[PDB]
Amino acid sequence: VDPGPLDVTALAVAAALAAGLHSAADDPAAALDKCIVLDELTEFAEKLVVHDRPGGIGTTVEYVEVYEDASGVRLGTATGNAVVLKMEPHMWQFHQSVSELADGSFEAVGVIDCTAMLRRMTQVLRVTGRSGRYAGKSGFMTLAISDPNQRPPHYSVQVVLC
Amino acid sequence: VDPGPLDVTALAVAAALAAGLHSAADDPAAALDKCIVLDELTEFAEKLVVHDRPGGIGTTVEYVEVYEDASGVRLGTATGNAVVLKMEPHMWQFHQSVSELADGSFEAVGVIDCTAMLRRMTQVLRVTGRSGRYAGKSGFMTLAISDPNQRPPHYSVQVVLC
Repeated sequence: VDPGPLDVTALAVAAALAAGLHSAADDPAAALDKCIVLDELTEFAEKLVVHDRPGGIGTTVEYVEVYEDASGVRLGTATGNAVVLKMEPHMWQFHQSVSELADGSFEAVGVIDCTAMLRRMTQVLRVTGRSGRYAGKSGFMTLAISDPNQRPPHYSVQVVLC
Repeated sequence: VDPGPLDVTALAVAAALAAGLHSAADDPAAALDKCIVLDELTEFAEKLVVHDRPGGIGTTVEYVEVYEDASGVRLGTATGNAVVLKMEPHMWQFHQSVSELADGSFEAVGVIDCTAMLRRMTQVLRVTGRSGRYAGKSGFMTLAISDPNQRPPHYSVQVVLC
């Protein structure tokens, strides 16, 4: 049960590569300054609405999550749905959210393995800018459970868009 | 060291969701019939050109992979690159590939924890059609390693495209 995290630079390069810049793998440093980086965020459920389904598969969750920086001051919210695709022996979900910050907003899509996140694996979603500073940009977001014993769960988050 | 897996129906729903309808969330049979499904695929390298960089980070890989069915007959090839992002404690890579079958072609992009794949975890990429029947469709593909000790590795693969 070993964490395997991903740092911002690494995530920034992947965002830059997926974006189209092959300059990225060569020059790690050059990626970041061009890219939009959000580090040291925590995300947690402010409100969850579960629509269960027999045995879990199809179960839908509408959520509103809050982004806190390193002081515990809100930076934005994420709003969206999660659908349960599998239960056993790993729980899997589909996620789609729109995150609104001061600067603007972006969208997040992905397929998360919850079970793996609880064994401290980092998970990834695709990010796409929607408005403001983020418009036209695209990226990735990493999700990591700080401590699996704590409920409600809290997540460490990074987002890079290029 | 425990999986992990994600079945094809569950995958088709994720594909259908991201693609479009929320009908997919509930009624899965609908997704499956509407969408394109490649199952029972085995993938391995026909050739690998590694361009190392000191310490691993930025090690670029160029590859031609081959898709076999359950009869060990080729269905297509995947031609791509991989860029190492992090080595420790987990190895991560960015992958981007064009895959060519008879029917058409599609692209695949994502960020794989290689290490977790050796704990027999399923990894997921985002897929997009490019040619032929696949054109204009979208989805996901999964990867898992059959035997972590087996060398070179063989990956079990599914692709669903909606």
